[PDB]
Amino acid sequence: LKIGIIGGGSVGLLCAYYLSLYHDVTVVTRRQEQAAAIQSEGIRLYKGGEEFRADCSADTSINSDFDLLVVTVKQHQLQSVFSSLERIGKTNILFLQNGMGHIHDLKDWHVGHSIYVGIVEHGAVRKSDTAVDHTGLGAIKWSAFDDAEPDRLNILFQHNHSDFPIYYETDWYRLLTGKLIVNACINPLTALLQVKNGELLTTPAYLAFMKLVFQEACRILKLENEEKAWERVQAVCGQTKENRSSMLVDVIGGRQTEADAIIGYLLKEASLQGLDAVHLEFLYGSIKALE
Amino acid sequence: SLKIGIIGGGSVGLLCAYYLSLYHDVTVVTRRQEQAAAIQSEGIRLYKGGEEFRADCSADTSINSDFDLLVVTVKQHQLQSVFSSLERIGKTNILFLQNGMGHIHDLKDWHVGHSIYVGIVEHGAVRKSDTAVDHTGLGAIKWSAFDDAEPDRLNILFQHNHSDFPIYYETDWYRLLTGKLIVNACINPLTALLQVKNGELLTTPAYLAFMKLVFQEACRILKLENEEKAWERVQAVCGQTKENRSSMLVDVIGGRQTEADAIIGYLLKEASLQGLDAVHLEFLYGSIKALE
Repeated sequence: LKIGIIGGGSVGLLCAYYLSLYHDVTVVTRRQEQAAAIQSEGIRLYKGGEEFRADCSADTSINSDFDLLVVTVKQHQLQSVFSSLERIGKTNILFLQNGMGHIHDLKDWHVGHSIYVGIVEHGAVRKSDTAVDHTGLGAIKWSAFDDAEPDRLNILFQHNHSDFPIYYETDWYRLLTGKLIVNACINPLTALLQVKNGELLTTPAYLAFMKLVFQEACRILKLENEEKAWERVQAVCGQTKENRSSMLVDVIGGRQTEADAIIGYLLKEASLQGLDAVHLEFLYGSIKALE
Repeated sequence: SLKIGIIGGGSVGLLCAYYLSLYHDVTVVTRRQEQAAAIQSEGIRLYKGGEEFRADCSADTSINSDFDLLVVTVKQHQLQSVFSSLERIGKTNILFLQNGMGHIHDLKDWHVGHSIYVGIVEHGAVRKSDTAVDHTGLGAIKWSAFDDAEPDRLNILFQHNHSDFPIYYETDWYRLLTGKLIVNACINPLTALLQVKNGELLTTPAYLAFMKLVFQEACRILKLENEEKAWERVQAVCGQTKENRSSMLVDVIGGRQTEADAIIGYLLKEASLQGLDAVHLEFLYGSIKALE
C-alpha cells in the first residue's frame, strides 16, 4: 500500500518514519530541496540516544495513486493543499492538524474523498530536511469524518511499532473537542502566567479563572457532560502538572502559537451561536500581542 | 525662605522643583550623583508649549537638611530606602505623591512624629533629561491630611503658586486616592496585556466587558461611594486618552518594572483582608509580574 504524507514538518517526518516500517511512503513537500534530500537520504529518526533510518520517497506534487494521504501542514498551508487534492482521484485523506481551526474548512469542503480526522499526541522536533527527534512517546487517535467508512484505514493501521500506536474512536467530534477543551483551558493561562500546569490547580485564583474559561468554551463546544469535562480538564492538568505547556514553551522562545487554531476556533463558533466569550477574547488578544 | 526637599528626580520631581523654586528654597534629592551634580550645575529647565524657563535648584543624594516640607515622588520600589532615611531626620511635613496606593499600607502602620500628607498629581509631565522637564499637561496637585495631620501646617507653604501649578486641598484622602486608583487599575493592566491604545478598550465589545469585570472587583474592594458614576468616569478617561499608550503598557514594552504592586498588589491585599474575590485582578497581576 502506498501512503503519501503531505507536509515535511516534524509531524510529517515522524509519520513517515513509523509508517514506512509497514508501507511504501512518499513525503509530498513544497520544497524541491527537501524532496531531493529525502530522495537521497531517506528519513532519520532520533529517539533517546538512538538513531534509525527509514527509506522513504519524496516528490513536490502528487504523482501516484496513494491509498491514504496524511495531511500534516499548518493552517497557513491548508488551502493550497485542498486545491491539489481536488485535482486527484478519490482516495482516503487523514487530517492531523492541531486544534480545530481547519474544521470549519472541512465541513464545507465538498469532494469525493473519504475524510478522516485525528489528533497527534506525540512530541517531535524537526532537525533538518530529513531528520526528526521523537521527543514524546504518544499516540495518534483518529475517527471517520462525515460518514467515511473506518474500515478503509483499518488494514493500513492494523500493525504498528509499539512507540507509534494508533487508536480508532467512533465519534470524531468528541475526539477533537476532548483535546481542544483541555488545550484551551491550560495553554493560554500558562503562557500568560508563565507557570507549570500544576500551579493552575494549586492557586485558587488561577483555578477559578480557568473555570471561567472552561465554562465559556464548554458552552461554545456544546459538550455533553459539563461537570465530567471539567473534571477531566483538572485531571489532565494534574497529570501534566510539571509541564510548561506547549504555548508557554512557544512563548519563551518567541515562536508563533496555536492561538488561532485553538482560541480563534472558539471565537468564531461563539460569534455564530451569539455566545459570550469575554475571557477567551482577552486571552486571544493577549497571546496575539506576544506574537 | 522656607526649605522644600523633593525626593525623586523623575518627571514629577523636576516639575515640582521648578514651580516650588519660584517661592521657596528647593533641593532635589536624587539617587544618582550625576543628576544631583547636573542640577546643581545648569539648574532645572522647564518646557511649556514653546517657552523654556530655567530655575536654579540645589540637589543631593541624601536627605541631609531639616526641610520644612518633603515631597516624595519616587517609584514604589525605591520607597523602602526613603522610609529608612525618613527615620533619621527631625519630625516634619511629608507629602507623598506616589502613584498607586501600596504606600498606604506602609503609612498605615508608621510610627513617626512626622505630619503625613497624601496627594495626586494631575499634571502631564515628561522628563527630557537629567535637568529638563516638559510640562505637557496643565493640571493641578490635590492633597489631603493623612491620619491626624493638621492641614493648616501647609498654608504658608502653599499660600502662593504659579498659575500653572495650582494646588488644592481636599478633605477626604481616601476618596481622593481611590478615585484615581479605580481608573488606573481598570485601564493600565488591561492595556499592558493586550498591547492596545486606551481607546481600544472602549471600541472592542469583549475588552470593554472584561474591563467592566475588573471594575466590579476593584469597585467592591475599595467600597466606592458612587459605583455607576465611577464606571462612567473610567470610560470617560479612556475616551480622553484614546490614542495614548498607558504607562504600564510602556513599561512592559520596555522591559522595565511596572507599578503592578502599587496599583494591583494593593487591591489584592485589600480583597484578601475582606475575604473578597479578585480573580481577574489576580490573573492580571500574575501575568504582568511574570514579565518581570
